Amino acid sequence: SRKTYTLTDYLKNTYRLKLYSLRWISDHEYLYKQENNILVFNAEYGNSSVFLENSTFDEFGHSINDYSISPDGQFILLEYNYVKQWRHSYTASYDIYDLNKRQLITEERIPNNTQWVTWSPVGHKLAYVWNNDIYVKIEPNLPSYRITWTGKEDIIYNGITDWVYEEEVFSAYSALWWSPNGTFLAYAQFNDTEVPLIEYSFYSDESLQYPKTVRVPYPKAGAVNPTVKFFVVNTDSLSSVTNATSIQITAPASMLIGDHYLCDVTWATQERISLQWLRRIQNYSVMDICDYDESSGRWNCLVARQHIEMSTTGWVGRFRPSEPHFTLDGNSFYKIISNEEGYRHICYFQIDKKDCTFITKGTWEVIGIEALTSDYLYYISNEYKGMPGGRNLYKIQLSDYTKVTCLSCELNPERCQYYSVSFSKEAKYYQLRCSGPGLPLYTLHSSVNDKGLRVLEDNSALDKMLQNVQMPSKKLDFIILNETKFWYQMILPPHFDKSKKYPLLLDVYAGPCSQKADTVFRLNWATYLASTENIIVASFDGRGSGYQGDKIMHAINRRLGTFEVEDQIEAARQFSKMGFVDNKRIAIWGWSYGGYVTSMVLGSGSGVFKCGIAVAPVSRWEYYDSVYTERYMGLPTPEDNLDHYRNSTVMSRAENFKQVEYLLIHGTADDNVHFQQSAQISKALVDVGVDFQAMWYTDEDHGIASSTAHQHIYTHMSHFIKQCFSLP
Amino acid sequence: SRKTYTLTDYLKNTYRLKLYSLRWISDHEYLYKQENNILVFNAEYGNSSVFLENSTFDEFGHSINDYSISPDGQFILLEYNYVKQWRHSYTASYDIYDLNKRQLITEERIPNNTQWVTWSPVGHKLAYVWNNDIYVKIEPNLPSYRITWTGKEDIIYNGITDWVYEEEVFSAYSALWWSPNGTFLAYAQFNDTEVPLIEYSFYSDESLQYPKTVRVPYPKAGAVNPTVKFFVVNTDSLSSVTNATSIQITAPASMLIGDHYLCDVTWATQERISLQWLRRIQNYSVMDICDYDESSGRWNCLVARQHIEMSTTGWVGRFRPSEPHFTLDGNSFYKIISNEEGYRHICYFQIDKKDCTFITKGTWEVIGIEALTSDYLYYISNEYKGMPGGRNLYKIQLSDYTKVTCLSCELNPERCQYYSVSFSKEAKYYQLRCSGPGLPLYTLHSSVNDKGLRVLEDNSALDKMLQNVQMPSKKLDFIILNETKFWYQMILPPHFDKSKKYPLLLDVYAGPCSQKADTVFRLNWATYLASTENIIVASFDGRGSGYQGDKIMHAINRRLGTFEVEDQIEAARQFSKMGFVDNKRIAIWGWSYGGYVTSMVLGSGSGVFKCGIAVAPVSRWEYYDSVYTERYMGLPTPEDNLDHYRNSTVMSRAENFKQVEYLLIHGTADDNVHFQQSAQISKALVDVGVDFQAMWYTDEDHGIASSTAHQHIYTHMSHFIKQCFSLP
Ligand SMILES: COc1ccc(N2CC[C@H](N)[C@H](c3cccc(C)c3)C2)cc1OC
Ligand SMILES: COc1ccc(N2CC[C@H](N)[C@H](c3cccc(C)c3)C2)cc1OC
Ligand SMILES: *[C@@H]1O[C@H](CO)[C@@H](O)[C@H](O)[C@H]1NC(C)=O
Ligand SMILES: *[C@@H]1O[C@H](CO)[C@@H](O)[C@H](O)[C@H]1NC(C)=O
Ligand SMILES: *[C@@H]1O[C@H](CO)[C@@H](O)[C@H](O)[C@H]1NC(C)=O
Ligand SMILES: *[C@H]1O[C@H](CO)[C@@H](O)[C@H](O)[C@H]1NC(C)=O
Repeated sequence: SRKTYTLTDYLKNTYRLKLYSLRWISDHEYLYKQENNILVFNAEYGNSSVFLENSTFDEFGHSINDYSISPDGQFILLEYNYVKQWRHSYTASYDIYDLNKRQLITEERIPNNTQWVTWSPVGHKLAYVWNNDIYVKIEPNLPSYRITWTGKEDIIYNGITDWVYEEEVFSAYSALWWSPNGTFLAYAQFNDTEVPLIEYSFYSDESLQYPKTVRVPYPKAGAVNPTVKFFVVNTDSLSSVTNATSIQITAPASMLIGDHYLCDVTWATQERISLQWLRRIQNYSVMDICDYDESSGRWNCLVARQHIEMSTTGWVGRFRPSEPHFTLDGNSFYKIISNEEGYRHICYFQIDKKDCTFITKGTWEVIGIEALTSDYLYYISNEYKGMPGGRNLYKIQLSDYTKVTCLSCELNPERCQYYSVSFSKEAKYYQLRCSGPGLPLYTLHSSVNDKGLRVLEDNSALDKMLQNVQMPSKKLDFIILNETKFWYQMILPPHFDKSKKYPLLLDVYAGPCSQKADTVFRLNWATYLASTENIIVASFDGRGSGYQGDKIMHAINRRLGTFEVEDQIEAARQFSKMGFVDNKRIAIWGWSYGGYVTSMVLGSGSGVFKCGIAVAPVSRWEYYDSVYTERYMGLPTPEDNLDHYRNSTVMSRAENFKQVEYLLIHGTADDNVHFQQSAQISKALVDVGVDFQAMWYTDEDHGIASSTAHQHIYTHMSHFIKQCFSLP
Repeated sequence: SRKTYTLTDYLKNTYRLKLYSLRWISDHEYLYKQENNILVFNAEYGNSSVFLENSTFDEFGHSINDYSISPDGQFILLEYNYVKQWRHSYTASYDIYDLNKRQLITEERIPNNTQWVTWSPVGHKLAYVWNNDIYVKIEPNLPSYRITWTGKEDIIYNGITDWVYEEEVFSAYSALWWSPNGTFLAYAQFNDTEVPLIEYSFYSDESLQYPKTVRVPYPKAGAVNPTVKFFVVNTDSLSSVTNATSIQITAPASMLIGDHYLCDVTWATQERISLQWLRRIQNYSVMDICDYDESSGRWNCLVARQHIEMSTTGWVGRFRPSEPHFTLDGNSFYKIISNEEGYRHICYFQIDKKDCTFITKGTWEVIGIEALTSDYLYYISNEYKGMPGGRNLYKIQLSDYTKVTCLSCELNPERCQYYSVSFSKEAKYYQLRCSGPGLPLYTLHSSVNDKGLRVLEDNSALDKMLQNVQMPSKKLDFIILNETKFWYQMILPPHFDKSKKYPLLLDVYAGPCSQKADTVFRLNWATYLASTENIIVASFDGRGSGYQGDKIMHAINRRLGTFEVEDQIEAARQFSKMGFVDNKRIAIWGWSYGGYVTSMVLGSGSGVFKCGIAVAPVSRWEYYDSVYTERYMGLPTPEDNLDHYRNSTVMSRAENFKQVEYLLIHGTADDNVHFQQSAQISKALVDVGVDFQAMWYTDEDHGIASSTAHQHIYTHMSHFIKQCFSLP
């Protein structure tokens, strides 16, 4: 189509995908920002209005970064002075504006450097975290109420996660939890006291004479973990003459035996809380169900309703114990479990009863549970057409499980195989957002009798543009290795010719429970290599990958750097055989777990790879964190799994890089995979005298994501593959 | 048709340069190790006796790093467990061997981890420093007495120097100096209590889980500096029970008004010390002369006896103020002073007089005073043939200063033009080492009639071998810039063909008072690029280089990054306009100051260079140490030189790097020139979208010196250069 998808295009975002992030405020209303206007839409009639103008906050004085309107549209929250921290954490300054007046509140302002703020899910209450301590405001313009006093930088964490808990448990800086009533604030408290500190330089502005030493409590594999406690406080009982009484919930006796984690917090009623707990060795979780006791002010967790999950083949859950979805009354829940055959399905649990009944069964898995009315449970799975790369909305009749209706399979079979959904409060309606293989297609429906109300976004604008570009095409078959199908994808060059011979970059992640072979439509770096460089970028989902059941996913257990590695090689050795790939020119790249694998791949003696880039890789498991690593690897002790911690380093293969061209990249200020692991790689490559190219990004963290640095890495990498391939 | 000088040859040191290290013991004998024996030789008749048999300590249990024998006979020190700190500093363990018995001393040993040890200049007394505190041994089997009790790690330094003093002041760990008697023991104290700390990671063996943060007190340009007191102890009054009395020597009033350094300590007679102090603004220097008072037990430095050095032109001395050589009676001394015409020549000062008398004059400079007698002074200059880049030994009779003989000039004018020298006590004999342009020659001579005696080592072994390889030849000549001669050398490929058009590598250092163009014979990396890769490696001494008088050296005063850079460019251009250098292939590289300049050049826009390599550069003067930088730049305050400190950063020039190909190398443990510096450069080159090559070296320091890192960095640099030049 004459023009080509270009490196600058990718880097400078010539072609933006349109989205439709709506926020539901009820059973039949969502909020939507249009450029800078905030609009409320009626889902039923499609009619809408200006809720808040883009102009309303012009004489405010600080660039506004986000809003958060109270769940009664009474007050709006204004987030400014945003300073980022790790992957979710940050600090920000806040203001509360009253919507029934033309007025910001002057009195008792939320203080600067707030680590976290949140409305109640009803009315206009606030919890915030300032200096690792929890505060509470009934009324926006009232003195706040302190709830903790134990907080201490880097040592005591009240209502907020420490590093491990942010990245590897809760996927959230948040460790607060309102009861639906807004009555009860529940919260976690972490004790980071004897957690060793990762240390590294941050150089900052040129003007900074001496570089600063950044120090973060970070348990690497085998070190001391943070400890956790749980508490529930009662907001309606708060006195300002008196201190507040948290009530400690303690953990199941069978957890206190040794180290453990609080992994899941789900409220169930106005008065019932569900806590989950994971043993340090992550194959034993225990759910507890705790009820308020209006007479004694206590919380009680009866053993009778305690439940247990324990993996016998690997670890519990995909990355953790599943979320349990609770039927309205509070006496039953559904939650995804590994069935007896290894596949993950919806399971039905009744509070004081034994076992659970499974409502779904088969050679596919459920991805998640999305909503629960009284007649139906709604859920996403990968059942359709046996595509583990796919995702679709399903609906189950509760009074007969066998009655399932695929709400999404058939709406657009050619453009659509990957969905996600956003149910309205009480599930009267839902936004369906398709993600490929064609352009993102945002629709809106009603559960009643599933009636397609309205298209909300179709990317027509982008669809017109992309017609001028000689786009790559995406292939998505699978190979057989033993008797098993493992899936792979190929981003193919325009005017593809299976007669010709093409360079192949093997794009890897391949960590535990990964999926790099899907139907999602993506505009990215691989999009460029293919369109402009006629380079076949393949990916492959082999042993240890997700969504195909424990036999594949758990093949990797206590054994990283083994199967996942070999199998990438294998996939290549297959691709090679195929008539359109020139084997003298096969490459491999990867970031995070992916960069780990690539390096291991290159140091394997395979013969199959000319070159590869590896980006901020892991090099030795003892360097990466406890919660993630030990989930997969056990403990680095002689009596547990030390041997294999030592068999699976990048360092011990070093000699083999003699036979390949290697580019290794790391951001100095990566709090996640520390520069250490790359630093150790280079030293070994040095000790043994092997040439390789390098690049550090002073101050860049794990993302290497600042717009300037981001452009730099893809440029550098683009030159490297272009040169490694003989590309002019 | 012979083989060629190859990277291997260089890296594995195939062709070795044999040496003749000796230590004069008296005016007639000297020590020498020969097949691991320690021998004493007679200078007069050639004959040698075995001082320490190679056999002894075959059974010591430890490998011995160095030995050291009492001046007066009877003991030898054994140095084992050496652990390198900085450039001169290190830690080790010691045993004493009593020569009048097959016996090591058992009792009262020197402690492990000792910081410094010294015999006194006569007898067998020991002065040692351990945990920053000074200890003295009257006999080696007796308990030592303790002199200082104040030493505290990274804070108070008794008898050893700290980082700046070590690196920039005494080129030494030792901050100890005995009287010639061995009666007194003067030592300096350093107080780094408020000196800021540079910190960087050390990653250690891949088995170290958590990176160690190294903290080194290191005053950066304009930072708080260490302070120094100075002391002298009578070692002939020591008591087993009552602490030792260190008499303090106070700096002069005109150093005590602001920050200052102690920068030279010479004993004159048994009872007289010479101290040179130096203001922090290195403009102004005082020498103080202190006699001992038999009655008072105190030390007095008569004011009227002070000797002041100024400079309007730059700083005092080549790198620090110069060293006084005293007459036997200690009422006069000779010392290298820059003269009226800017040239460094020899001056005769009388203690209780105030001016001096120049004893040499000319359009050449004195490099060093080598030996003084009742009759003769001996020195080294670059007078011969007006070749500032060569060195000869000369001789003045003191009864007539015009009566001057050269002693080395005519030994072999084709072979030898770069001497150093080594005189027995009372300059009765001397050893001459010629370092080029031929293979080094080591001779022994008689002072009486300046007669030839014996050839020590003549490297005839190397000569045999070199006859089998295609060695590059050297051109050492000059060019004219604004009516001034400036010198360069070229390392020319064999069978040089002036009508062919060779590629040029510019080898730069160019720091204040450097000299890259000279008559010495090196077997190095230039050798290989010339002999194998047919690359002219050329060096050039532009403005700010030394040994040619102050007009050239001080041109750079207060303005580094400027003329030394223009003048490097200019050189390259004139190398262009020679019919043997192809201008499309001009590279440049350097280390330390070499890299600052390489970097500054590459980013000047001259577009006269295709590519360069900067190894551990400075990048902003505010990052480098106070003593060095402020010598040539003054302070980085707005009242001083802040403006220029800013004008002269690598960073300001990131844009031009678009033109050139860059390769930024640095080790991560660089205590000297901190990684910070290169980190800031690449952050600049990223901020503005310039591709470039880089290479960190894990845990290496400024000299990237370890066997594996040395072999590597040179490999890497060779790939980059050959490819820069279309050389396969
Ligand atoms: C929100 O986007 C996320 C969240 C988590 C996330 N991972 C969380 C679990 C692991 N920490 C994972 C990872 C990062 C770095 C190295 C390794 C081995 C694994 C990274 C990745 C990610 O996008 C790539
Ligand atoms: C023995 O070899 C030495 C000794 C000292 C020495 N210098 C000591 C004085 C200065 N610190 C000098 C220097 C200037 C600028 C930058 C750097 C890193 C070093 C380096 C250099 C050197 O070889 C190059
Ligand atoms: C945190 O833990 C340490 C020891 O692990 C303990 O001494 C300290 O008091 C604890 N603090 C709190 C408030 O939990
Ligand atoms: C050299 O020989 C003479 C005569 O025997 C002797 O006195 C002298 O000690 C010898 N020199 C050495 C090195 O011992
Ligand atoms: C010194 O080191 C040795 C080990 O080499 C040890 O036996 C000795 O006790 C140490 N301590 C002393 C004597 O300072
Ligand atoms: C030590 O000296 C002897 C004879 O003096 C020499 O021949 C031998 O090779 C040497 N051996 C050692 C221990 O180096």
